[PDB]
Amino acid sequence: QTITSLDPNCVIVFNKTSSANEKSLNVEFKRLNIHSIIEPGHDLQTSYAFIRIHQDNAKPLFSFLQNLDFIESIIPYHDTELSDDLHKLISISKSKILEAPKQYELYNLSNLTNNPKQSLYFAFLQNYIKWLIPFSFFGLSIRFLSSTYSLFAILWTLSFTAFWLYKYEPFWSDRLSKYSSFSTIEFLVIMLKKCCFIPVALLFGAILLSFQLYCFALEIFIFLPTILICTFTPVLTVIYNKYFVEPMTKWENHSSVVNAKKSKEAKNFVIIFLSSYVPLLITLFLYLPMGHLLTAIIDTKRYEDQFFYFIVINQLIQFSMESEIGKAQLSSSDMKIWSKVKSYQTDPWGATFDLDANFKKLLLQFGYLVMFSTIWPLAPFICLIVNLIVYQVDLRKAVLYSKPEYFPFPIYVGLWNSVLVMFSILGCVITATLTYMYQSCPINHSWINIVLYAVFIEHVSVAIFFLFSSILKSS
Amino acid sequence: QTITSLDPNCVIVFNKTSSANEKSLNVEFKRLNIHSIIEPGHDLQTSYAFIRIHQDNAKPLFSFLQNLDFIESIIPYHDTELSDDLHKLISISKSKILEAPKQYELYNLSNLTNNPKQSLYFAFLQNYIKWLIPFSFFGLSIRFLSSTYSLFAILWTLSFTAFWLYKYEPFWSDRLSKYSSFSTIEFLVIMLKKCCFIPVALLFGAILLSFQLYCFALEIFIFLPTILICTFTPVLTVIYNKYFVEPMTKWENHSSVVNAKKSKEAKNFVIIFLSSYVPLLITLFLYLPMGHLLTAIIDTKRYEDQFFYFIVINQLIQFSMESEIGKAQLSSSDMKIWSKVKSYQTDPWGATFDLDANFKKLLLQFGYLVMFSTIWPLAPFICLIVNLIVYQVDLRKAVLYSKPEYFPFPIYVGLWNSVLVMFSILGCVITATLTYMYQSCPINHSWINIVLYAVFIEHVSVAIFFLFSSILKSS
Repeated sequence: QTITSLDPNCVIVFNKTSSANEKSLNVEFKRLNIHSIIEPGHDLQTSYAFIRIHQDNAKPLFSFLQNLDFIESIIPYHDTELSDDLHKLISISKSKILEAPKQYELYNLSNLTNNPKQSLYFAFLQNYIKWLIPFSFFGLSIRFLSSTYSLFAILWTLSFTAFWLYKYEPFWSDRLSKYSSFSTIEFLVIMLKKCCFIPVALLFGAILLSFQLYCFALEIFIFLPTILICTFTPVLTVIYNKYFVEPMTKWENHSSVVNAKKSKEAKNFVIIFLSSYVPLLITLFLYLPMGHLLTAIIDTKRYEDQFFYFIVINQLIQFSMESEIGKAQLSSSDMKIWSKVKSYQTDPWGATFDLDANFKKLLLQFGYLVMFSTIWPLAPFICLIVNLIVYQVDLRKAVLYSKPEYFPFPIYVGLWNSVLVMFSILGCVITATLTYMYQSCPINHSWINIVLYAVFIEHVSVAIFFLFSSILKSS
Repeated sequence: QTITSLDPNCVIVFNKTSSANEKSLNVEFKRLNIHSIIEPGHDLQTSYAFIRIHQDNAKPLFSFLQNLDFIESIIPYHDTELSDDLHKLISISKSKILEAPKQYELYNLSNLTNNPKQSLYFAFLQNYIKWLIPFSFFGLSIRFLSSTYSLFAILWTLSFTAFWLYKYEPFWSDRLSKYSSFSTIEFLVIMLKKCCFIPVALLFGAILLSFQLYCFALEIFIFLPTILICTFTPVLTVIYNKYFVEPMTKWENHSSVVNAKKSKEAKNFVIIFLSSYVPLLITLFLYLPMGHLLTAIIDTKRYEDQFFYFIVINQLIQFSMESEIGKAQLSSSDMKIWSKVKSYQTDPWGATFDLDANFKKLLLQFGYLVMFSTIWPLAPFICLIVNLIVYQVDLRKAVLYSKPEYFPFPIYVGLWNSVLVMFSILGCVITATLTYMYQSCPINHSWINIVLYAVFIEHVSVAIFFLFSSILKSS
């Protein structure tokens, strides 16, 4: 009997440090009902115990493991049959990627893996690409042919938010929670600590807000520092939130682990939002008026290069996100399976795709699109190209390399939804204000008129969104 | 066998116009399992058919009734035992009404009647009185002793709104929907017309906004016109909503009746909201600044009398809201029961209490209190007295005279919440602006400073309300 001949539909990996305890006895005297194999793992402190599973012996095998409390992780392995279907699906998607992804392809993927988190994110990306085709087409038309553009951006942004929040997401949430199969991730008072993070986030947020400005002037005074400042700042936020964010989560010690991580990404979001949007809004509104304010030689690069520095940081997040064999006499097929399990545990790409992380780059991109479309008409087309190429790469990495986290058969968005609504409103007001100021630019109205206009647009844009939300809720 | 000897736990009143058809044959050959009596009703086209009911014969009798589709209404009558229990509860409540109403009395009433609507409204009123005690105490203290009052008003308003919306309302809704007993009320494209109501509501809204102003000057030019205008304006709004609101409701022809009623009360709320608040804010913001604007002799009555006119209208709504015997040889108790049923069918006080109407009067009082507390410190105490007396009167009228709408045993808020939230936010902003304007009054700052301060207060109040909502939802 070989590893492949067993054809494991389930993988159990348990610590080998308890060799004196020899936990392998526990997994074998309960093995009397279904066959299993054992073979030492990647390192000297782990071992791989592949076992075949079915709906009949669904409950008891996991119930014993839960009480054992020494299994390091559970891997719902794809066998040859499922993997062949996944290969066929990816080969179909690879052909003629120019066409927009279709819902039948989405349905086939959701049925194959029955993974709620994969289906939810992939639904959003296909919807975003589909709705980005018309808006980018208008952006192409306005540039070639040449106030109408501003209103289209306003209506499209609110319509996309309204449709996703209340028309498509509820259907997908019900479909994914209807499966609600065994989740190996979940298996195996907040008023005080959460409030204290806002001031320290503001404290550090203004530090790198000024730090980016100070280092920006360094390049003017001096091409190499361009890379340095766009690599040191992401390091600075990574080192800062490692010594701050996870301490706050630890000392808040919430019972549930699923919502503890969602608080971590909320804290990680406020820093990046303050360090990637507020500088953009400040620079855009203070480029021209500062000249008539008699600053302190005035140059175009204080905003062109500043824009370049901030946008390239987001594409750096995009770029970053994108003996044993001989002893066991493993055949070629077996060695492929063993290396697959090792890649699931150690290789970063073999890890489960972080739903919060992947949604983060799509949401941050959505903010940049809406809140800077009015100044760059060709921006939507650039986003559509990036989204199409990021769809195929994320699809491939999620079905062929990403760690599966839901079993074929049952065994007994959240913050980002509110972020998208906040982004849509903020993008709406910043779009109208730019149209009301830059259309006749260096400011033709005093600051009282701009602020009053912004408030009026903010309230009406809030009103229009509820009107859209009510209409979709009725159906 | 007399009427009282039957002791009806259920009353069926059916149309007597079909005397040739004589539906009484149906109600008597479906009477084969439980005893019943028949006796002619108040008028020549109605008849009263009292019947005893129990959990055993619960479904089929009502199924046959709804099949007949000629019963005019269904009355879940209170027998002698239930009426005695209600009398005892009311007698207990009447003793020492000075004390704040207690939750055990509320629980006893809710268990006695099992009426979700009565329980919900009475819970809201008791909570309002309990939360109104401390604010009125602070008002009395600030009046006797002499910014702190403004901040206390803001915090109290937001805290009460959050607590009622997310701490007590869910529990009461769950408790009332757990009963969800037989509701005789329910027994027996939307954007099209509803959006068109706003412009016509604004069209008339400015008409009586100016009409109240124009008639106000008539009194100055001239005591009787006070009563004349304060009675003509409600008549005008009533006739306008009779000739406008119900046509829109009919031509929207929504399937359900409960949401048709809620939309009707929503339409009636917009007119009264505008005509009862918009003049108040306009006068409160324009009584002093108009003098330095060189109007057209200035007096105090242009604001004092206007305030009296607008306040007295609400108290007019409060004031308004607060042969057969011989032929059948009815006994004294039989005649009492028959007259009770007649008062249920015809007497206005015998009709079901309108949840929307009473909630509307309470919400208008809350809005007035929150939006004009800062200028009249003793307003909360008058509000508390009025709420206590109206609580007593409403409790008596609901438990002794109001038409029951829920059977003892099962047989198989909405808009006002958002209204309360909006009223709380508006009261917060108006109180803060009044505190920022009147503390050094005739205006020490330009309109831009006032508008910016108002916008900032509105945003921070929305933030504080959301914070309170999140804390309350956490538990």
